[PDB]
Amino acid sequence: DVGSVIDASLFDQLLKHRNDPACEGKGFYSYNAFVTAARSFGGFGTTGDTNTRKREVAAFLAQTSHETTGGAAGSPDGPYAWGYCFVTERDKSNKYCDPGTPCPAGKSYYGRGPIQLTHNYNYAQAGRALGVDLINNPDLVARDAVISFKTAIWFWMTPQGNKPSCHDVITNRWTPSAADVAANRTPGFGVITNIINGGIECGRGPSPASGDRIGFYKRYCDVLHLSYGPNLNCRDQRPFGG
Repeated sequence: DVGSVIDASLFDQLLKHRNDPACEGKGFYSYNAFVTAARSFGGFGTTGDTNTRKREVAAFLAQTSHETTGGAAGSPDGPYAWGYCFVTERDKSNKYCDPGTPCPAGKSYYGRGPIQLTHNYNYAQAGRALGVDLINNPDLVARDAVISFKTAIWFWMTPQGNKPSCHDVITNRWTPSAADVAANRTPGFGVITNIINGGIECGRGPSPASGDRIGFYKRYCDVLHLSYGPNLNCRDQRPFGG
């Protein structure tokens, strides 16, 4: 059980401003919803020694905190105490319907949830894996908290083509290929950022978005009493297309 790694108090300590009236959630991102969703995925937060399990939870929460951050320089308790502030993308004018997948009348596929799931084809994939109709009910990702967390954890646990799962990277189960070694994709937090949004954030030098993900990771590691580990950035990694 992932609940043995992170209890309700730690969860609240890490995500201390999620329920702020200045945040969108207003009680959406609950600990109960998190642990309920986590139980659906064997291996999540229960793989390896205790520190690896804690590290998986810290890395997952760091990446997702960045995707939903309401933090800034000067925010109370700093920028890294404002994860999980938002549920939906601010701009809701873009439907994000790609031509090959259905796009039902009156449905939009803008970012929703911890991993800010976007595009009709991604909703279709997540939907099929979770056994829920997300193409016709994309709003569930912003209304059903258990499904919301499930979409994020599903993404975290899922390998795709040349990309390993974030889960395998953080638990040292991923063995980079010669192509990865050549692209400087060394196992660590940076590779996870690369899997999530490397096309924009990696291989072009410093990225403030990448720096925000790292800031959350460091704070979470400090609270969970974990050392940071190597390869936190991806400044020199070629985005997944190696």
